[PDB]
Formats: sequence, C-alpha cells, structure tokens
Amino acid sequence: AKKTPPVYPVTVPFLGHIVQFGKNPLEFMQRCKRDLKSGVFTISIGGQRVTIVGDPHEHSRFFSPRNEILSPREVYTIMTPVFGEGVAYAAPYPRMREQLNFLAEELTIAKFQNFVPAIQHEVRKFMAENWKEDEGVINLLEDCGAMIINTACQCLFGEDLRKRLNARHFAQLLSKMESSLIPAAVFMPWLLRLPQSARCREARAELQKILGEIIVAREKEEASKDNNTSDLLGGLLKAVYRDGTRMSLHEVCGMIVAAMFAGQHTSTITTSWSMLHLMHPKNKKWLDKLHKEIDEFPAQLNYDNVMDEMPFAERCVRESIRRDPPLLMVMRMVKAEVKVGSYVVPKGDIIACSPLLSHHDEEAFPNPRLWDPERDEKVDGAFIGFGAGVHKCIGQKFALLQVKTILATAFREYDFQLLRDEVPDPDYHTMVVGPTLNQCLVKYTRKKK
Ligand code: HEM
Ligand SMILES: O=C([C@@H](c1ccc(Cl)cc1)c1cccnc1)N1CCN(c2ccc(C(F)(F)F)cc2)CC1
Repeated sequence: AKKTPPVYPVTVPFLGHIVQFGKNPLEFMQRCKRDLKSGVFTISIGGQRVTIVGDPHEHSRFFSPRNEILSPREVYTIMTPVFGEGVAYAAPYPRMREQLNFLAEELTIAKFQNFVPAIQHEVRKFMAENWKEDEGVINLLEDCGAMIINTACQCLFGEDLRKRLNARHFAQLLSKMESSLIPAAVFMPWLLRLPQSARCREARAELQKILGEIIVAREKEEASKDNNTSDLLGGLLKAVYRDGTRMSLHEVCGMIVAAMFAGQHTSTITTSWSMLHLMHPKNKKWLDKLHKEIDEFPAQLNYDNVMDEMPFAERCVRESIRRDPPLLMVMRMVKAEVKVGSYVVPKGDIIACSPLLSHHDEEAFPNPRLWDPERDEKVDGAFIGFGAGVHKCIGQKFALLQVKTILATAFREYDFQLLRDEVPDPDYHTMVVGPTLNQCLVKYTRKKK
C-alpha cells in the first residue's frame, strides 16, 4: 500500500488482541483475515504490531529472506536460559548457523541405520511394562510423551550416558528446565527481568556436570579402545568451528537440550493425534489401508521398511500435523522493510506466519477440520508444519522416522478405542499445542490369534 497491511481494531488497548486470542487462536485469526478482507494483516499485542502472513500464496515472503532482514533471534529470547547465552539464538548468526549444522549432521539419514531397530525395542519394552494386561485404560498423551523420550534417548544417547542417566530422569529435567516458559513472555522485552530461573539453572548445571563426568570417562577409554560409539554427544565433541575452535561443555550441553526439547512435545503430540484419528471408527478405512501396509512386515523392521515402504503412514502423520499444527506461530523481527503481496512491512514490526491459520485456508485445504491423509495441498507451499525456506526443521526426517515406526509397532500388536465420541479438542494454552490432556483416555485391546 506504499504502506503497511490493514490493522485490526483494538477495543481494549494495552492488551491488544491478547484475550480472544488465547481462547481460540484459530477462531480469532480466521475472523480477522475474513473481516479484514485480507489474508495478510497486522494485530496489536501489548502495543506491539504483529503482522500475520496468512495467505498461503505468500509464505515464500516470510521464509525466504536472510536472518539480517527477518531475524528470529528476538522472538526467541525466551529460550536463552534453557540453552545458554551464545547457544542457538543467543549465539550470533554465523555460529548459530554453525551449531545447527553440527546437530543437523548428527540427525542425517546416515546415522539412522541403527535407529529403526533401536526404536522398535524401546517401544516394545514400554508396552510390556504399562500395557501389561489383556485390556486396560491409559492416557495416550502421557504414554506417547514417555515412548517419545524413551526411543529418542535410545537412538541418540550412548550406552554409558543412558546408564548414568535414563529417559525418565532426563524427561524430568526437561520439564524442570522448560517450565520457566510462559507463552506471553516473547511480547515484552522488559519481562526478560526468577521464580523459575533458579530451578532452570539447577537442572541444567546438574545435567551439564553429569555430562562433563561422562566425558572424563570416554577419554580415559580412548587409548584403551574398548568401543566405537558415535552418538549425538560424541558427534558434537568432535565438532570444530570454522575458526578451529570447539564447543565448550556449556554449548554442548545446551545443544543436546535444544535437540531434545525440540523433539519432545512436538512429536509426542504428533504421535498422539495420529493414533487418535486412526483409532476412531469414522477412520477405519484409513486404519484398514494402514494395515494392508504394515501386514507383511516382520516383527523386526529395518531402515528400508519405514523409509521406503510406509508412504501412506507418512501421509497420516503429515495430515495430523496439517490439521493440528503443534507450533501455531513462527515469528521474526522485521529488521528491514519487506514487501508482502501488495503490502510493505516496516522495520520494527513483528512478522509472524501461522501454520495454524494457513492449514485452514479453504483454497489450500477444503474441509480443513476433516482429517484426510490422502488430501494434497492445493496451493503449493500451503503446508508449513515443519516450517520452510531458510529455517525448515532439521528434525523432520527424524520425527517422522520415530512416529511412523511407533504407529507401526503399536498397531501391529494392539487395537485401540477412544473412550469418547469425538477426537480431542486442541488445547491452545501451551506454547506447543496438542490435543486436550483430559480427553485422551483411551482403551487398548491386545491383539491375538
Ligand atoms: C513433528 C515434530 C516437529 C515439528 C512439528 C517441528 C516443527 C518445526 C518448525 C515449525 C520449525 C520452524 C520454526 C521457525 O520457522 O522458526 C522447526 C525448525 C526446527 N526444528 Fe523442529 N519440529 C519437529 C521436530 C523436531 C525435532 C525432532 C528436532 C530436533 C531433532 C527439531 C529441531 C528443529 C530445529 C533445529 C529447527 C531449526 C529452526 C532454525 O533453523 O532456526 N524439530 N521445527
Ligand atoms: O525451540 C524452538 C524450536 C527450536 C529452535 C532452535 C533449536 Cl536449536 C531447537 C528448537 C523448535 C521447537 C520445537 C520443534 N522444532 C523447533 N522454538 C521455540 C520458540 N517457538 C515459538 C513457539 C510459539 C510462539 C508463540 F508463543 F508465539 F506462539 C513463539 C515461539 C517455536 C520454535
């Protein structure tokens, strides 16, 4: 407009749109976009301009520019004490970038050969421990939460580390470290100034020492040559920066935390929703097609099995992520002016792009609330559940590898029944959204012949 996108009327100032938003971000966001008559628009939040990019045709405008034009650092300040100053965003873009590459090289399909069997074993344990009986009632959001942390550690943690730490203890440190997070923290740069840092630094420093000790070990076993291991930790130790330096224990600790928090809720939600959708009677044909896919697999899967021969199960997981994205907003700080469609975005704005809003556009996704694994985006790029462009998730392959394997293992040895009429409602209260906890009670039936 030789100017900014349309602005949205504030009835009660100094809050902005903070209240109807928190209740239902989706109901709210859709209202504006229609009423504004524009898929792109600014909202006020605490006197802070927030322009949401909600016309799928424009995602490229959001995801393509460099960090110097659209900076992620600022919206993500709420992460530094969980990762450490100078790690991830706190770290400067050259080194932040460097760091992500390290982690990236650890999560590549190269290192995934032992992963598919490692996952099968660790899921199969859990089932025998908690799904003991012929029939029972468990909470799926909680059981997934535990299977996810279990198999990931089984994958990315070395035997020595997993001995002197277990999944459950580490998960309890994830909860301890994270819970300092309030969603509405990222929208007042004074609130960086805790009744919770002083449990966060304790859980980190407990962890960072433990890892330090673990490193003492491996070195005084290197000349000994007892074993060969290349886990995420060991991978990061061998890490060398461009300028020949290496990661301090603190950076390394944070990166392992960052990797682990990163995947923790997102994929456990993802696994849950998928399970929820599939177990529903409205969705049997899909479960049926799911079975004609996992039916002539042997009880022990290889990397080939999940990767190249489960294409339909991939669709289910993506549709779950499409329908109910776990990260609703992705955000940047508009350091410089960027043109969006027929608008401009002024230096100083907060530009956001919402997987939640986007996945709901009717052109791109007809019946957006209908779960359809065979659906395909009808605008190209509509789906941004793993983000896009410069910042596409690096955990995508891994997340899918887990979830596909889990569904397959778990639907091979069980049936399921939702103790409800309708699939859970998304709970929009957490910074990472999943299905409502208290609705996820489900009843398993151990398959037999
Ligand atoms: C289904 C599970 C997951 C979902 C839905 C998901 C979603 C996303 C999204 C939306 C972004 C982009 C955020 C942005 O644009 O600012 C992203 C980036 C990322 N995710 Fe994930 N993620 C998942 C799993 C994981 C896992 C398992 C890891 C680690 C192994 C991980 C680590 C990352 C990293 C490092 C980025 C990089 C963003 C950047 O370049 O700064 N995620 N993910
Ligand atoms: O921690 C992450 C990333 C992530 C970035 C870097 C690294 Cl090294 C690891 C993880 C993330 C979290 C979960 C899955 N994938 C990436 N966040 C945390 C901040 N995020 C976020 C989520 C929601 C909101 C809010 F409140 F506006 F809706 C604002 C920010 C989404 C991205």
